[PDB]
Amino acid sequence: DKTVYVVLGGTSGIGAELAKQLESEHTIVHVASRQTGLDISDEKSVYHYFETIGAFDHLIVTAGSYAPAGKVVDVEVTQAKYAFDTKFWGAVLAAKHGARYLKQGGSITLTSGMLSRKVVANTYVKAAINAAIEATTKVLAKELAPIRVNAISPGEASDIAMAYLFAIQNSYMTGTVIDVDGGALL
Amino acid sequence: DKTVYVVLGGTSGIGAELAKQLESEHTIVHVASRQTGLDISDEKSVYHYFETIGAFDHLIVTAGSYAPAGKVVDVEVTQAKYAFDTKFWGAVLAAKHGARYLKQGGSITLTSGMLSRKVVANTYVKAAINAAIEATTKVLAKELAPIRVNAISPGLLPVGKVGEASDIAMAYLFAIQNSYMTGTVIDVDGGALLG
Amino acid sequence: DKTVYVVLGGTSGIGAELAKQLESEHTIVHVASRQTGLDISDEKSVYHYFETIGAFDHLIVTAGSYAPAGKVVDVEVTQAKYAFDTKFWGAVLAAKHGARYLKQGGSITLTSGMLSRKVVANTYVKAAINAAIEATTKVLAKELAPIRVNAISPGLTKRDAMYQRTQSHLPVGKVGEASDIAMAYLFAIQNSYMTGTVIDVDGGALLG
Amino acid sequence: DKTVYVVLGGTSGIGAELAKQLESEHTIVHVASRQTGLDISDEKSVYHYFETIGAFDHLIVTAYAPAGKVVDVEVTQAKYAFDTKFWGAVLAAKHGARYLKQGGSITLTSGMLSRKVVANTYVKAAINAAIEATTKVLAKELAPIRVNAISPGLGEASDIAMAYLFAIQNSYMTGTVIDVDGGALLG
Repeated sequence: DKTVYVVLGGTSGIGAELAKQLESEHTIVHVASRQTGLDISDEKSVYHYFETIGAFDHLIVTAGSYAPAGKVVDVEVTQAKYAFDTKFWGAVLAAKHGARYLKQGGSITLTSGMLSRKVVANTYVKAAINAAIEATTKVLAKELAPIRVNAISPGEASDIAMAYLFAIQNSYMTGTVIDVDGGALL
Repeated sequence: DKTVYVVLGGTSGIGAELAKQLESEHTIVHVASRQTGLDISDEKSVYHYFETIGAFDHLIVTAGSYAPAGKVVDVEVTQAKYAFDTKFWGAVLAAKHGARYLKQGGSITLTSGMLSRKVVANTYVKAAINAAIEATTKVLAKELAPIRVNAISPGLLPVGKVGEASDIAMAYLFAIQNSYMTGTVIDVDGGALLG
Repeated sequence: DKTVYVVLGGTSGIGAELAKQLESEHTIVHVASRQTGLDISDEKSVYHYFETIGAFDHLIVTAGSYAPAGKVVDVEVTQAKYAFDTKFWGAVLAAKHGARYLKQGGSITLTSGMLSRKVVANTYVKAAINAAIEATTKVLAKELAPIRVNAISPGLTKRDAMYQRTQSHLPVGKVGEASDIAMAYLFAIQNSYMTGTVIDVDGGALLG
Repeated sequence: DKTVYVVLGGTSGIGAELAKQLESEHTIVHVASRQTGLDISDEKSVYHYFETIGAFDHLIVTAYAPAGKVVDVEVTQAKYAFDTKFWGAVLAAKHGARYLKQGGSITLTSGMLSRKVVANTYVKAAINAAIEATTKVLAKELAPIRVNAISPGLGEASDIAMAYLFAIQNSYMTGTVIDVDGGALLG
């Protein structure tokens, strides 16, 4: 049939841009988010979503933009956990319930961020989330093989989107994190 | 004029061995854990605990031992989150509320684990927790300067033995005594990371 | 005008595959190696080459592939230094003398390899070289901005039983195809927001 | 009966400080370098040196590099720095290993620049990256001989020395790189 893509968080930002570049006559591109009635942080909602989608080829997760900023000593832990619930656990749930529907040659592309490795004050929540995502990405790449699992690590929306396509298209890549940060890590 | 230590999870395992070694004519060593009525995953408890301790010199967190093993697709997420609450958020809470009482020249030493970097099937909860601790360790180190913050990353082999508690404890003592070290992660894994 | 590519080591292997994919009617693809009279380990030979080419857009270095296998205690140091001279110092010489000729929006893409981080007995020369390449990539990326500098880090790429032995252990289930690796170069070349990065394409070998 | 230490680069700086801390009634501490006539970048010279030492327990290598942009630095100078620090370490490990007693170790020196990206420092960065990668292969090949690296920043010499001592004393540590950079890696 057609190659089916699922872009969670793909209603806006990078997600939307990627969805646009994926739209063709030979593909089906599902996008979902809080806007479309998917709470990626809620397991039953995530399970529901993938039940309505069925078998597809490539899963992309970009959801999770908010996080409380400030020093560890100041930042409210409840807000921090709420940040974790969406960007980290959201990805975990997505992989957990999406995986069984991936067709042969399928892939999962998660999203971390440079803050996983660039040490910046005020950003422990984002750094912790991203570091966890990158560790989980590699365990998944191992457990789910031959299903490929990679992460894009952002620092133009089209240049970021290009990295996802590359993850989706390269059949020899798995368990890797691709930095697209315009040299912020330097 | 004694140097004061707090070891969270210092009632057993690495913490207990480290607490013994820290005991001396010039030190006071407070140990706390579930056994002593401290729930490190609860902010109220942790906030109150440090209230009773007052100003001290070195904080060491070794607590949070359990995590549900298994594939990502199999592991119950609530259990995963619960493990996160204790080891990771426990360390965050300890640092968040412990930092205020640290005397000048003091330090915080956290515990991660080799699984943060050694990719092993069925260990995504520990891998994620440890990776998170190490990233947070470095942020803390930057924000708390001149207070030093480091992490010890224990392993279970090239060395031909399994790690003794005193070998791990030695790493903590090194972090505590070396005042030119902050924001580092000290591996003591018997070479397991070499795979 | 036409976009100009220089692929050092592009007369065979990964480089040859990449040169074929870059080949088109609106591009100019220069390939060179020992076969074409370029000794990338010899500074005056590298200087000569870029004088003949002049201004161009993208430099890709895949040159140098041999290194003595074995333990540190056994490997003849003189052979190690020779391998270093080609793959590492060759890349340094290519960037040093090629840089001034890169047009606006140009880039440099070097080649390391998984052995920079996958710890494998008997491979210290390759590991050392690749670790050196990747550290140098990032310093370059910083000194040459806005010229972009990145590095591709391939795993095993396509006796028959050795391939079967590998495939079985690789998460992807197959051994690298030359074009799988070349795709990564094309991505580094086309992505104007990527610099200072190392791109792993190793079929999951780094996972252990 | 005593424990024997060899510190290449031990006549000054970190090496000298470490040698001071290792000296005691129950140890023997050999120090060597250019100052004592040892040329660590010369294979024959390193080989012969260990002949004079014989069996021992712990080798420590703490043994300049041209600063400048990659486009500016003279490559023969860059190669000369590599000869002394990287290949010097390789030669020390290569010819000193067979002499190491049971429970012995090798501790090399890299530096934060292997991982802190700084303009004008490509030679040091490349050297320290090479060291840290070679360190881990060695730790794997030489097991159960332990092999670690100390990575200093641009600090107090005794604090750096403490890191070496820690590497030497911990029997459960091999293939690791210990940062004692005073927070410089944090940026």
